[PDB]
Amino acid sequence: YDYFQFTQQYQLAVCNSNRTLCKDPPDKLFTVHGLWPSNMVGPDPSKCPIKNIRKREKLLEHQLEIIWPNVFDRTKNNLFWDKEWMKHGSCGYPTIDNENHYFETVIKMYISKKQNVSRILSKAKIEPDGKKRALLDIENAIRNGADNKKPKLKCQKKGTTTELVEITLCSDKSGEHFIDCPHPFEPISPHYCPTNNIKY
Ligand SMILES: *[C@@H]1O[C@H](CO)[C@@H](O[C@@H]2O[C@H](CO)[C@@H](O[C@@H]3O[C@H](CO)[C@@H](O)[C@H](O[C@H]4O[C@H](CO)[C@@H](O)[C@H](O)[C@@H]4O)[C@@H]3O[C@@H]3OC[C@@H](O)[C@H](O)[C@H]3O)[C@H](O)[C@H]2NC(C)=O)[C@H](O)[C@H]1NC(C)=O
Repeated sequence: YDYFQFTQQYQLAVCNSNRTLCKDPPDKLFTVHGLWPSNMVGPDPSKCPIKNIRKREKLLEHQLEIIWPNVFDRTKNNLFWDKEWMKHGSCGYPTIDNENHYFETVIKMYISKKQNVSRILSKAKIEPDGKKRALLDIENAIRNGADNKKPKLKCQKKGTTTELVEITLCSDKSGEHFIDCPHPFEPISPHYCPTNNIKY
């Protein structure tokens, strides 16, 4: 892999995204959607051969229930985390050593390193108040909490309302320094965030 994408999702909007109902009530919070070893050119790696097989402890799972829930059905959390490890975590060796280290690394980014996107936005005076916002104000807020580096944003359109859904912070191969995210969505895409009137 070349770099990492750490993607967080705003639960309220995810649960308004498609024909799959969230059986559990969402919070107005950004929690983790993925940590993806990624490639600068072409497709990202997927399902890389593993180097070890490990069991998760309850305490790790309890933190992931809070920081990385399956927002559609929390009863499917274990199989959901197993797939994130198998599809993505497995491709980050040796920076990511094993399954437990993969999830501990995500918790370290979100909590210790203050990468909780709800917190970064709140520090810039942007709360989940359901207001229409300019794209640059959301981008400026994230860059101010991420070493000036440009995030990748995902939005969705619902009727006449476009809402913010995901924010990705990208980092270098070691995951120790942020980098600008390559590959932003093109304007024709229904995942593209327009310059104005984004609801959050
Ligand atoms: C990801 O980041 C988000 C955004 O920062 C975290 O969510 C935010 O979490 C804080 C708590 O840490 C929460 O604030 C509390 O909200 C409740 C309900 O409205 C209040 O009752 C709380 O006030 C009481 O407690 C504080 C002590 O923390 C005390 O100072 C108050 O007087 C009172 O006893 C508290 O409100 C905060 O009070 C302090 C003030 O400085 C803050 O401005 C005010 O918010 C936020 O509501 C919550 N924000 C959101 C958008 O939900 C989230 O926890 C974090 N995720 C993880 C896993 O860490």
